[PDB]
Amino acid sequence: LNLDSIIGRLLEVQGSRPGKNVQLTENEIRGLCLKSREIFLSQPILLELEAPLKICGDIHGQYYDLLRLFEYGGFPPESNYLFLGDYVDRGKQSLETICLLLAYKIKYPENFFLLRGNHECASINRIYGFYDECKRRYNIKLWKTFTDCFNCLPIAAIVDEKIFCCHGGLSPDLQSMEQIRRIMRPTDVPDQGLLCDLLWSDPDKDVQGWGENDRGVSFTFGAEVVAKFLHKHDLDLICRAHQVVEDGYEFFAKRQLVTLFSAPNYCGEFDNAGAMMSVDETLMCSFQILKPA
Ligand SMILES: */C=C/C(=C/C(=O)C[C@H](C)C[C@@H](C)CC[C@H](O)[C@H](C)C(=O)C[C@@H](O)[C@H](C)[C@@H](C)OC(=O)C[C@@H](O)/C(C(=O)O)=C(\C)C(=O)O)CC
Ligand SMILES: [Cl-]
Ligand SMILES: [Cl-]
Ligand SMILES: [Cl-]
Ligand SMILES: [Mn+2]
Ligand SMILES: [Mn+2]
Repeated sequence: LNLDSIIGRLLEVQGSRPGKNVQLTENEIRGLCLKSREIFLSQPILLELEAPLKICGDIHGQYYDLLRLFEYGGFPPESNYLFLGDYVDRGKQSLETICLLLAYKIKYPENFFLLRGNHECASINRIYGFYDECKRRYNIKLWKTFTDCFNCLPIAAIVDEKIFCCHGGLSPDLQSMEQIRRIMRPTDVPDQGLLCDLLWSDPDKDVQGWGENDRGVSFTFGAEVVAKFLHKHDLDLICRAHQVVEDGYEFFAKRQLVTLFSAPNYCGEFDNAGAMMSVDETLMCSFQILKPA
């Protein structure tokens, strides 16, 4: 596995007009999946990380916006990174996006971290773009290889015992952190339960307790659910993604929860910005932003 040649070819399109492809070989991508799969399984499903680090939200195959994020925050390993999921679907270059993230995960396994989003489930990315991109530019056998790799991704992370990070949000079945550590890998994403909620649920300011979710799966939760959860587990903040927001970041429940979305001009329809959160040594949060077109 010529990791440096793979990374060099991926960063080579820096400065080009967005849309230009990086077509790695079939065997190189297969090696990225298998090797990163081993590292995911060797590390806990509930990561315990330390600040300072940068946290990014949804990317959704917007590869040149991912390159802009590294230009703003520093290419690895100049800064520690935690991504919250949703690397494929919706966008035009899911392949370049996930390949660079897997390559960086292999080269810097203890300074680069990737969480699982709801689009890292096979039933979702079969419909919303990644399957068609794999079938067109490679083959469906490689798509299954990606799927086997996604099945081993960690699902949550706690930064310095104070910031709880996951893709979606909280769960009515989440009573102990040990419930997350007991989840065995590899695994598919069920249509209900704790693992489903951590990848699907959303906060809602017009809901008391647990409500229904407009996505057709999981639940919504209100501000008091967040406050009680933080107090019970001695936490300061819940950091999640999952929802496109106009400013790229959006606080909730008196700045006790923050939503991160790192894909500006989301799939050509929205005029949103993309945000990346910077956590310093004292856990103070600031933002670097890709402003909309
Ligand atoms: C792992 C496999 C698996 C998945 C399931 O659980 C399937 C569930 C039971 C049923 C399917 C039909 C749910 C699919 C969702 O409805 C889709 C993915 C969805 O969320 C569309 C989204 O637009 C909903 C409808 C919308 C109300 O939410 C938003 O607007 C959020 C917005 O940020 C967003 C997004 O999806 O992130 C947008 C605008 C987007 O569509 O890209 C088990 C079988
Ligand atoms: Cl509530
Ligand atoms: Cl900025
Ligand atoms: Cl500006
Ligand atoms: Mn999502
Ligand atoms: Mn998303």
